[PDB]
Amino acid sequence: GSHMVGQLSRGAIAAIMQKGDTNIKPILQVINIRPITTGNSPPRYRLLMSDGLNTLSSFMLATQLNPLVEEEQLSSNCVCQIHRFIVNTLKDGRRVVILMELEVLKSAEAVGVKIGNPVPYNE
Ligand SMILES: Cc1cccc(NC(=O)c2sc(=S)n3c2[nH]c(=O)c2sccc23)c1C
Ligand SMILES: Cc1cccc(NC(=O)c2sc(=S)n3c2[nH]c(=O)c2sccc23)c1C
Repeated sequence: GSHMVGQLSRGAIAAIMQKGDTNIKPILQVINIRPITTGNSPPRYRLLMSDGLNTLSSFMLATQLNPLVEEEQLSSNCVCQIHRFIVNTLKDGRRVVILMELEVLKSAEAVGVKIGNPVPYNE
């Protein structure tokens, strides 16, 4: 209940990005989900996620998790626990976090709002 930001793994985004910590199972909130253009391939979803302290816009859902989005279990405001993820670095140096396994801990309807006031993580 109270102190809502205590529901989220504050500091997890920086740990994933600064340290590359991959054994953690962080609890994050979905801020927004959007499709990205893929031409002739199954849809891909990019997620803006929050750990309570920071937001990060470069999470990518593994396509095997697409049905969570299409059947609306995974939507803006929901709180989820990431169980398996990998970090990948692009040619230009940017990094993306691919979500492989996750569990929705609380529905968008049960949470209802963006938790706290996280700020964009830079790099
Ligand atoms: C839309 C879009 C736009 C630009 C690039 C890419 N793709 C990737 O950067 C890479 S690199 C790499 S190893 N994989 C992917 N993508 C994959 O899906 C799978 S599955 C098993 C491996 C990989 C995409 C998907
Ligand atoms: C849009 C977009 C843009 C840029 C990059 C990428 N993809 C990746 O960097 C990588 S690297 C890697 S190992 N995988 C992915 N993506 C995957 O989906 C899956 S599933 C099993 C492995 C992987 C994408 C998807």
